[PDB]
Amino acid sequence: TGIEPKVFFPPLIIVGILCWLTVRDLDAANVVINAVFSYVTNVWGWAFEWYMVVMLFGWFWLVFGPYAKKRLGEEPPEFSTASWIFMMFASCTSAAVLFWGSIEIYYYISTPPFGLEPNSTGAKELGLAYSLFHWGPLPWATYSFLSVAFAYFFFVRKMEVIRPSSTLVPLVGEKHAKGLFGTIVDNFYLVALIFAMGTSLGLATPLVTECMQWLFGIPHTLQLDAIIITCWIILNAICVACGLQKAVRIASDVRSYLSFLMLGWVFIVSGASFIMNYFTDSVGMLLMYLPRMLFYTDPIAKGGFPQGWTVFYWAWWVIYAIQMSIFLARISRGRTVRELCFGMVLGLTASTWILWTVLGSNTLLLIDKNILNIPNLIEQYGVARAIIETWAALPLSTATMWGFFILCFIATVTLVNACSYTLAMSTCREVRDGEDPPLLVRIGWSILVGIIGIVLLALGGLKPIQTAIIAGGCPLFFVNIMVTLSFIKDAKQNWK
Amino acid sequence: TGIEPKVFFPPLIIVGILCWLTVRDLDAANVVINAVFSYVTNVWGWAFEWYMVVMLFGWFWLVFGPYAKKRLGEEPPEFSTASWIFMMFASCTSAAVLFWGSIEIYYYISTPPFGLEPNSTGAKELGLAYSLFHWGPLPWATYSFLSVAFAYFFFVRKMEVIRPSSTLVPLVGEKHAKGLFGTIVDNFYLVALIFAMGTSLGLATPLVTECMQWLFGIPHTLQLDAIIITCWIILNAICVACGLQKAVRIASDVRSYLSFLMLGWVFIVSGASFIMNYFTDSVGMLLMYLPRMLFYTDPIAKGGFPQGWTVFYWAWWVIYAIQMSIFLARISRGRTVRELCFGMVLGLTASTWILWTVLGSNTLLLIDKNILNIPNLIEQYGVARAIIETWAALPLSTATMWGFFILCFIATVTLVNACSYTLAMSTCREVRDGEDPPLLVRIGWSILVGIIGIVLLALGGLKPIQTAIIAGGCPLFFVNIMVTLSFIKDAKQNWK
Amino acid sequence: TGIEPKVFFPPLIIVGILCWLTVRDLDAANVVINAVFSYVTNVWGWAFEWYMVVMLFGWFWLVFGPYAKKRLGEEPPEFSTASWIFMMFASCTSAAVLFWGSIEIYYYISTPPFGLEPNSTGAKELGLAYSLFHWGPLPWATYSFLSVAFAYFFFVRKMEVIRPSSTLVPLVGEKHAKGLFGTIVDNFYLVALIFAMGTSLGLATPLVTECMQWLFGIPHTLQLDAIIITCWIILNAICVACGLQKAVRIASDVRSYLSFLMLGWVFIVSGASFIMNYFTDSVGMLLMYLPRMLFYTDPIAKGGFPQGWTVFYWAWWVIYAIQMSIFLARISRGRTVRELCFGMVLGLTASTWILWTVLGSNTLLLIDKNILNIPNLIEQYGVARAIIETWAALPLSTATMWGFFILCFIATVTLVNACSYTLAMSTCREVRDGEDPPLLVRIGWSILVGIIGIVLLALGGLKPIQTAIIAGGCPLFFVNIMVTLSFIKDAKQNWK
Ligand SMILES: C[N+](C)(C)CCCC(=O)O
Ligand SMILES: C[N+](C)(C)CCCC(=O)O
Ligand SMILES: C[N+](C)(C)CCCC(=O)O
Ligand SMILES: C[N+](C)(C)CCCC(=O)O
Ligand SMILES: C[N+](C)(C)CCCC(=O)O
Ligand SMILES: C[N+](C)(C)CCCC(=O)O
Repeated sequence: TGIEPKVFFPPLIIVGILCWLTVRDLDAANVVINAVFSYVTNVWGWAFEWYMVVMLFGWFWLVFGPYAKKRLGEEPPEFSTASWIFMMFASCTSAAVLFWGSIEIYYYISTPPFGLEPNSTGAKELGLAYSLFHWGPLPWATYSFLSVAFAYFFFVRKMEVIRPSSTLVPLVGEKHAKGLFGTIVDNFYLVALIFAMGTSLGLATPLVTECMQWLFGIPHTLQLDAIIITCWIILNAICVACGLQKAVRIASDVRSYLSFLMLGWVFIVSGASFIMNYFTDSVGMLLMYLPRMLFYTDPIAKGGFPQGWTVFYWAWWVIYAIQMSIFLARISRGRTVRELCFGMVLGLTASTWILWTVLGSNTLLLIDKNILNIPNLIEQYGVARAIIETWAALPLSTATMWGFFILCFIATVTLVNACSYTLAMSTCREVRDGEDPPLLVRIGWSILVGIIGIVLLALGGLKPIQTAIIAGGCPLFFVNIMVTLSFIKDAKQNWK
Repeated sequence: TGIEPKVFFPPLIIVGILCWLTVRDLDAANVVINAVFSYVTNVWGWAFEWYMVVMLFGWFWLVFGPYAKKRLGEEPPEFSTASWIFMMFASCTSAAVLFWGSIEIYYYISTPPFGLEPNSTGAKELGLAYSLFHWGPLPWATYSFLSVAFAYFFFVRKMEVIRPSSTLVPLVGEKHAKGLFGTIVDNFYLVALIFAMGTSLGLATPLVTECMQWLFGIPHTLQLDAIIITCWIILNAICVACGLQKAVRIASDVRSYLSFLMLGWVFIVSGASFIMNYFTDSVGMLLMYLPRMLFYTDPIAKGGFPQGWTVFYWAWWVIYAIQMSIFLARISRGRTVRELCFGMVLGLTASTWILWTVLGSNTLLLIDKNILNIPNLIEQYGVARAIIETWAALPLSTATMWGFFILCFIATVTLVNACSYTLAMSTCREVRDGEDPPLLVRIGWSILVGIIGIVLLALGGLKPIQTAIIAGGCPLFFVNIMVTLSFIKDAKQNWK
Repeated sequence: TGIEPKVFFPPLIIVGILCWLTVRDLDAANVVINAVFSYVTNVWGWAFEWYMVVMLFGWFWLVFGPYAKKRLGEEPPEFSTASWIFMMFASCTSAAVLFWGSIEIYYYISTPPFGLEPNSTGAKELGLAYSLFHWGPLPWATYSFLSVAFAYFFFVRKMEVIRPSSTLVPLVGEKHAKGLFGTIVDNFYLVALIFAMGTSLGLATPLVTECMQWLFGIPHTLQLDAIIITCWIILNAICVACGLQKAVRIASDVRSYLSFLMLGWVFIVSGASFIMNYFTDSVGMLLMYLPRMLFYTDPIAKGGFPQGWTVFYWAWWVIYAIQMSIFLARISRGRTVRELCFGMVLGLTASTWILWTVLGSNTLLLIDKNILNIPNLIEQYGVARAIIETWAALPLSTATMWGFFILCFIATVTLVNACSYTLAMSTCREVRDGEDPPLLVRIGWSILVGIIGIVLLALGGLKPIQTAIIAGGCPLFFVNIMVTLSFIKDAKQNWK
């Protein structure tokens, strides 16, 4: 069970150097950060939207295409169509998603798009529609093209696939893919992916620690955000070093149910009728503004909206793009290309749309109640403090806050455990899929990830987080397109 | 020729009790009325829109579906494709439609949607588009699914169908349909339908009596609106008690022609060029605002627009839904599922679109002329007074007003004659279709209907009218869905 | 090589009389002009939009229709699919297009549509989108129906076609088409076409002479605009009287390359990033406003926008409609109906969109720089003066202005040479296609065309130009429809 170096070291080095250089000087890093962010987005952000817009076109090409009816492997599907869907529905709930779900509608209102007056009933009607855009069917649809390529590689070519290059053979020649070309590709990929995993952890953390501080009293400090990234890593090490994963799967489920439960709670207490009317009104907005939004760059007013939200989000999506499609691919053996397009979108969107319309209309009602001053809270304490204030403003606050705490807790564990497996896996040679990798390489990464998060938690602000991501997405833009093209050259000749 | 009691009495009783309870105390009723209206619409109005939205989706499923090419019975179609269409075109003209057609554009402008400044060129450009939405293809389309089910029941299953339950066997078992389940269903149905029939009569009446007052001088009073509901009933009794229906069909035609004639008059005098430019400009609005409107609930501004117009309409549509689909079904034997979807929509919309856009641009021009003060007219006299003032503001006023008067007149007769047949019919056992029912049961209902109308004419305002309807639509929401589902279970196994 | 009189004289006479009557009194003509313009557009302009809307529908009927896969002649296509496309791409660049491309975005901002505040960031974001509408795929698409009819006449019926009537046989009987019916048709056609050709020349001219004045110093006067219309005609006469056309084709190419070159220049110097972001943002606008715009008549605010821009442009399109479709038809032998629809649109739009988004974002940036006062320039000197100021505001102004000068120059030559051939051609009997017509009839027309242009250059303003066109478009409305219907009757029976 080797530790291939061409895919182990370049990551580790690069993450360390940059992570180090950043800890050295925070003030200066932040200046660099803000330089990068603004460049990429203001100069290039349009290419991101066009990416998503193409991928969308081709969800259609898949659905009304020639490979439309093609079956994804001969065998029958090893899941009940309902089990399958629920499996998608249940993947979507991350720690970090609770973060955005809870706050993003606020900024949508605070500083709106399309030159809208803030906190205007108008920027409010439009608030949730923008959620439904950024986490709607429209974005999920883009995944279907790679979800089908990985599906087809997996079963129609019975290919073994661990890293991005291992699919590239047809596009570039077994020569270059086995070579360094594929090694650079697998490295850029990994590095980008690492940052993402970290920034995700960085969102998760303050939610967990602000919760503790709320229930307990323990000041949310940095020496405490890092305390808990180590617990996570320790706790991780223990679970994996004990082959305890059997029970980790059982906790993951406890997580899914808790989150439906919670979402369900926030729904009924906050006022379904409203939520329904608001969700409805919102769908028509989405439907009518969709095209405007798909391509929004606000080039005259130069308000940052598209760049800071869409272009930031689109790019996060471009990163996690492969990790999911691979997952959508496995849970989906033996279905038809079209079966899958219609399924993943219907499924996932159900999940995403519920969340963001529940939490958002909660935190929106809170806004029209003046229960809490969200802006003054963010100002003096930081985003997460506010987020928790919007959960705690709820009836039976203490219990409600226990649910969230646990939820965020067991969720982040899941997350960590997950990043480590996948990371260790793409960095070890001669390892069968479904097999547990070397404990040292595994827990090893979990520390490097947890290290990234604090460095971002340290740098302070969201600008680090989003630069991290926007940067990440830049290589993956072409990685993704590459895999996609690869999948195409190799089905033009074999599928038929 | 029996009088089945399970479908005769529960109606009669319930209509009487409620009608009685309402006459007892008007002030208090109106308080109840306004309570119901606001509850249903503000809490539930969204589910109505979703209803229509689904049914729409499924006009597509019909058109690009599997039953797409299926023929609706083996025999050829007993109508010229042009006769057919004209038959649809000719059905749309009711008394009450003249009412809405004439006034509704005013309120759109007076109090507009989307936070628009009133009487702003802007709320004006959008005025007619909102007509074209509310009576466009989009709403007709929804009927196609039930129009096909009744078509299929009628011919592909050679089933005999008089009341909603008689279709339900497949969904619920011959047991329950024959039973009381189907009896409750047929009762809610009827009761709802009665109220509608009445409120329609309540719209018609003041148009007829305000016309009289204009031509003659006879004060439009309540003791006079009721005089005329009795004439209608008397006149009805005579026509039916004489088997005179042969000539009623001839008068119905005189009606259709008179209304094309009128519409045509108003068109050319008022200024075609404009009407064309306006109609055009309006179509694009409709086309671009369509999605916004489909789902509009105005949940932040809480202006009543969607709830008071759309939700009120939509629900009227859900009531008359079955009565028409059955009619579209019969006039349409031997056509293809798709032949019918494309036809009814094309046909009907032609009819509806012309009307509104004519009467509305008339009454719109009147508005930009300050010929008359519509608002002050409504204030001191009631809506209908204004409506008539917009007809009489026309050239050759007196003749013009004769045309309308007659039109409204012979039209309402038609209406009454119609409600009575249908009502008596769904309330008598062992009666073949196409056959004249018992004169007592027939004329009997015509009095109960005419009774409802005055009670509403009595209660004063539109709020009674729209509550009536919005209430009606509530059961029929599920009745309609039920029939629809029934039609589906039973084609999944028999059509093939 | 005869000079058929039925198609030579009525033109010549009519153009002369009207041209004469206009020179007699300019002040009065202009009063007539402005009378016509406002009548046609305000009363009828809607019918133009409807025209374009139908033809669009039927690009779909072609694409998803029955003639979808039909091949346009048996033989294979005598062009490389890339040669083909480039041939379309290369046709679009006229002199007159440089004019509109350069200025039109200004007025879109100066006086905007949809009740927009002028020079508002808002009327600006929407500026270019309106370009993308007026010269987008949407307008090209309308040509495909006639492009296919001429294609089919040419190869599927091996018919010989010189004038509009020669296609009409099936619609009207060889009797009437050979007759005068077809002679009136061919006359209205021609006359309309002449004016267009002229007004095009009238746009070209002041661009050429304002360039001279910029590089040289020679005052742009009227006695100079006419100097150069005679040079063009002289220069024309020489080239054609020498059978020199071999080298004219070579100069035409030099033109295409120069214009790509120029467009490319303006692109990179002005700031691609922006241009990209702006082009993007603009596509979404187009996509979302599309329906509103398709049918815009602004009937309440009665701002002239639709009538003065769309209805004017639409009508220009209705004239050149046949001349192009015939050309698209020839360059396209042996392709499939659908091959063509997808091809012409993709092709042409590529061309048009690039132009107008480059020149317009240049002239837009100039606006937000206050480099030049475009309004005050138009006021004291006339449109063209401004246009040139926006080219000359560019880096390396003098060379830049040489490129444009040459471009406009060799372009207008091409134009003139072209109008003369075609005109002489449709006015001479017994002349094979591909054959050079009589030098007297040829150069003869070039003087009559150049005469029209000055008469317009004389009358001053754009109102003459656009009335010219709008008037032209009126017969061609039905000519076009006629050809189209003819093509239909004759494929219903022969293609199969
Ligand atoms: C700062 N942040 C990320 C909370 C919102 C930024 C919105 C924008 O880019 O204009
Ligand atoms: C980037 N993120 C986490 C907001 C969404 C990534 C897509 C996914 O969750 O599968
Ligand atoms: C008053 N009425 C019923 C005629 C119009 C109501 C408009 C609304 O729903 O707010
Ligand atoms: C309810 N109403 C009258 C507005 C439309 C009912 C449909 C129909 O008349 O067939
Ligand atoms: C005058 N012109 C042609 C430059 C712009 C006219 C715009 C309009 O018709 O309102
Ligand atoms: C009207 N015009 C000349 C600007 C466009 C004519 C269509 C074409 O370029 O073929």
